[PDB]
Amino acid sequence: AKIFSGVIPALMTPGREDRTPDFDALVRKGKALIADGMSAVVYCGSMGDWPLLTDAQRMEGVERLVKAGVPVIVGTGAVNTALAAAHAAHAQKVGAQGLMVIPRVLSRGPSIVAQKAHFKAILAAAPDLPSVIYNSPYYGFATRADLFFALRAEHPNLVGFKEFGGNADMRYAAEHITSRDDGVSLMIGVDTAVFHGFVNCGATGAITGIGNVLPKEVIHLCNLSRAAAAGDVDARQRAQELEQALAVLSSFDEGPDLVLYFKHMMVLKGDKEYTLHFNETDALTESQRGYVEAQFKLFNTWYAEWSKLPGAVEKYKA
Repeated sequence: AKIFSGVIPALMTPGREDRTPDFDALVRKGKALIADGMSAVVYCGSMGDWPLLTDAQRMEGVERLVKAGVPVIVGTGAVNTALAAAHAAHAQKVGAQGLMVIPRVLSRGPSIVAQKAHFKAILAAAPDLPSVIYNSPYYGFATRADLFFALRAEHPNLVGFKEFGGNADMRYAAEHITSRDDGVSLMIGVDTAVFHGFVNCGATGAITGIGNVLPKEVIHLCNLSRAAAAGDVDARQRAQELEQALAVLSSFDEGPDLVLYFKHMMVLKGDKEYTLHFNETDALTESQRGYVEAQFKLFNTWYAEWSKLPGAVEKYKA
């Protein structure tokens, strides 16, 4: 699966001061991220504040990205199945390249029968678009090997598995699902598991949140991890070293305030458009702000010295 190889940021959505999405800025960051070495982008996902945005806003945002010539994977996350399917239908119509299928929420979540039918509806709405199933305990439901291949036998555009639930569930997917010579691939679904996914689970690519902030640094880690997955000794040590230093900033992808945390980093880096949220009350506390700026300063300081190192460090930049 080509659209699912390499490093793939999940774009956040820039609001204006009247807090309606800024699609021009979205297009700008999409272009820039690709220009930095990314393969594609995911929109509109949790990073993109989709529950805070209308389906029409998300569709316009996607169409703008696709028109701009950015490879796009469309997030099908929605309040119900019909609208989830709608995002999938629009995806294929505008000519989007990929489709992330998100489990059913709010109603009948932990019901596998309901999730199966929900999955089929989404996949059938875009039979020509390569698709990847998102799996997270946040949905109170776990897609196992039996369900995945029941779906795939009926929908050949299902060719990817994205895991969030932890190191153990990632191994399971690697063991029972994504390791056949079949085209099916494992994608990294959380920033803190880059090394694990690539070297221990045979992942094909990574969806990154911190990547929006530190693209060259995240790409650097993915290059080393893939090298380590190829048996490179020097890379295996360095990747663990870089993953360790990035762990704290990456760990924000795990918590609830991930959009708040990552939008503030973009502000530090110099992007004014990620200052205001779509809900004004949404803001880090003074403490939370103090914590990121300290850790953001720390990693940049550490990486400034470390990235100069000879060997795999030097060889495996972007």
